[PDB]
Amino acid sequence: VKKFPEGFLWGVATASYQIEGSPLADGAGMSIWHTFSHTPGNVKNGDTGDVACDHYNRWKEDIEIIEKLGVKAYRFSISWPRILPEGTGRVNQKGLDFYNRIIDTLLEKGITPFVTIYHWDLPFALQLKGGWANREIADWFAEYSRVLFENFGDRVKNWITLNEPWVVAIVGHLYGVHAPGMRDIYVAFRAVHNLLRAHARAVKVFRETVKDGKIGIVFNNGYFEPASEKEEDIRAVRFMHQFNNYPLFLNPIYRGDYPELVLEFAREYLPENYKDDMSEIQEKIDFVGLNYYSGHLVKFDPDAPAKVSFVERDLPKTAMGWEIVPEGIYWILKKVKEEYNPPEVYITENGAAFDDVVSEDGRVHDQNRIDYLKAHIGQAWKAIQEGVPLKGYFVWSLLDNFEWAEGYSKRFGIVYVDYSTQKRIVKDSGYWYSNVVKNNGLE
Ligand SMILES: [Cl-]
Repeated sequence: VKKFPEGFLWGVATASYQIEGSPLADGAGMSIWHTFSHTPGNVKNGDTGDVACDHYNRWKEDIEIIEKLGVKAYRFSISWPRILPEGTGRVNQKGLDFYNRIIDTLLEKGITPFVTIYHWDLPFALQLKGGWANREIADWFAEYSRVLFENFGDRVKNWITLNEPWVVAIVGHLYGVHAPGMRDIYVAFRAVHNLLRAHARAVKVFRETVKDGKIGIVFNNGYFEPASEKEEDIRAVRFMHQFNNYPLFLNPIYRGDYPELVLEFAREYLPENYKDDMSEIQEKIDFVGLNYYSGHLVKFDPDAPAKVSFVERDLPKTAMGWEIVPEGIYWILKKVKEEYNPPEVYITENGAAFDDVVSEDGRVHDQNRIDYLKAHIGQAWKAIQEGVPLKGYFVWSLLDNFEWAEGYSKRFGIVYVDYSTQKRIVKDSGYWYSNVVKNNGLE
C-alpha cells in the first residue's frame, strides 16, 4: 500500500496540436507547427497535425473516456491561433466556443481543468514578426492570456503559462528540430528571456482578472548522473541541471538572475541589459509543474557544442531510446523543494512510448508502460513522504498523438488510437490507472 493525500489530483494530459486536427477549421489562423510540419523534411514520414486524433470533432467522447476512467483532472492546451487568428487584435468566437464546450463538459462531470495557455502552436502571423525573438511578444502573450482569463476564468481556476520553455527556445531556435526551425544561439537565448518576460506579464494580468485562481509554469527535466567521480563530470551534471532543468527559469523567477553555469556559457548570447527585466520576472507564481521522462549519463567532453555529451548506458529504454530511471522523478521533486521551495508542485507529465499493438484478444498489453507508470508513481509517493508539496500527477497522454518531429510513430497514450478509423481502445495501462485513481494510490 502507498496511499496519497486526500484530494490529491490524478490527471491525464494532452496538447492542442497533438490531438485536435482541423488546424484551419472555423476561422483559425495558421500556427508555426502547421507551416513547419507542411515543410518537406521537418517531420518523420511527412506527418502533420492536419488530422491527428481528430479531437476537434471527438472531444465529447474523449472526455467521456476521462469520466469513465474516473480521472479527476484534465490538463489540455489552447491553440492561440484558434482564439486570435493574427495573434493579436481579432478574437475568433468559434475558437472560444470550442474550448467553452470542453470546459463546461468537464465541469458537468466534476473533472478539474488545468489549462496550458502555450504548448508550442504559436500563430504564424506572429512568427512573421519575430515570434519569441521579438521583445514585443511579452505584450502579445499578455493580451492573449487576458482574453483567456476574461472568457474562461470564471470556470477554469488552474492555469499554466508556458509548456517547457527550454524546448521552445532551444529545440525551436538553436537545434532547429522543432518549429520555427531556426539555428541561431543568440536568437535562442533572446527567446529564453522573452519567454520569461511573457510569462511574468501573463501572471501580472491574471492577478487583475481572475482574483480567485492559481497560475504556474511547466518545465522539462532530466535526471542527469555523472559518468565518473572525475574532474568535471560532476560539473557537466551541474551545468545540465541548470540549463536543461527548472533552474534556467526558476533562478530568474525566485532569485532574479540566470543560474551561474548558464551565464558562464551564455552571457554573450543574452541581451545586453537583460537584468533590467528581472524584477518584473519575479512576479509570484502559485505552483511549479515539472515534466519528467528519463535520465542521462553525462560527461565533460572538450569537443561537444557546449562541453557536454551523453555516454549511452545499458538500461531499459523506451521506444524513444530514453533510459528508464524511475528515481529521477523523486530526485527532481526533492531538488526543487531544496533549491527554490515552491508552495505547490505538480508532476505535469510522466509517461512512455512503447510499440503498442492491438492483440488478437482486442487489448493492448502494455505491461512495459504499467511498469513504467507504477514505478514512477511510487517514486513520487516517496517524495510526498519526505515533505515535497506534490498536489497532483498527470499522465502524458490520454491519447496516442502527433509526437512533434516524430510524427505518429511514437505512442505515449493510455488509450490507443487507430488512425485509419479513429477508434479509441483503452489500453491495459489505462484500466490500470483507473484503479490507481479509485484507490488514490498503489497496491
Ligand atoms: Cl526586439
